[PDB]
Amino acid sequence: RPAFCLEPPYAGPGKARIIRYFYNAAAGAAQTFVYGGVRAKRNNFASAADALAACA
Repeated sequence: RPAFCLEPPYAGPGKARIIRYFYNAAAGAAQTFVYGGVRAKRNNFASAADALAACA
């Protein structure tokens, strides 16, 4: 699986509040976080299914 699957979720500096998914490798599962809308990192998906397609 890609190494970015091991990154923590990055909310970033932005003022948006957008529900996104990340793969929580410690939990072995997709989870939600709130993304600020700017400067997304790779562990940042539209849906739980997308996070698993990349990281399962």
